[PDB]
Amino acid sequence: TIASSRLRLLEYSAFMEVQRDPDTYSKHLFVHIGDPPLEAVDVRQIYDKFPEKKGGLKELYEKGPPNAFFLVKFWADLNSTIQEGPGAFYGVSSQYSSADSMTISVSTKVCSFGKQVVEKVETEYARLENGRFVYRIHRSPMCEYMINFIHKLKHLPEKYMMNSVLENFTILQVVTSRDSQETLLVIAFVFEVSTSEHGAQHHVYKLVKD
Ligand SMILES: CCCCCCCCCCCCCC(=O)NO
Ligand SMILES: [Cl-]
Ligand SMILES: [Cl-]
Repeated sequence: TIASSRLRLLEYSAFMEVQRDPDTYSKHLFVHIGDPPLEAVDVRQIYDKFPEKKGGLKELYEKGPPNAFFLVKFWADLNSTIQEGPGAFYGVSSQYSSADSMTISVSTKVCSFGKQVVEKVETEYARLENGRFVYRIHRSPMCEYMINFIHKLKHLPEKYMMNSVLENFTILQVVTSRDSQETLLVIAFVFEVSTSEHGAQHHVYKLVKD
């Protein structure tokens, strides 16, 4: 599980969905997240995979707190398991929870060669649920940048070529209290392609400075 002192990620899910007919929908998951301790990774080995001026990962980690910084490696499933109808939905669903009511800002920077090409910013409002606070982003539609990228990768003949492109592709998710701008949760994403028919896999690491 991925949790700072202040906020916990419960679910993250990137997917495409197709309407075979008005009453029938196929949904394919690219990546999914749904309590062990975590192996550590030096944060200084990923500075080069994210923007590094002001608002950069180095200055974020230095601002603290350190209990907030994770790395997820995703084995993304890019199999055509659902028949490719044109005009399909490409979406991202995620849930967070906290003990305290707060208004959170969720920054999702898509990076190529350690440079921002897309930032998505969504403000989410606490909902009281079973004595805790929950934040739902439900079927947040993907940008054209990401849907094209997913098209480019699937039209490659060999998985090793996909993994070659993916080496230079990273996403940084930063969750802040809208008001205080206090860092609640930071998750660096790195990607390879899935080969096993077990499907999409993921590994979680703690980011440390040493
Ligand atoms: C890399 C191929 C598998 C797709 C993984 C995508 C995971 C997260 C979806 C992209 C987040 C950016 C949100 C967006 O599309 N626009 O802001
Ligand atoms: Cl997102
Ligand atoms: Cl309730």
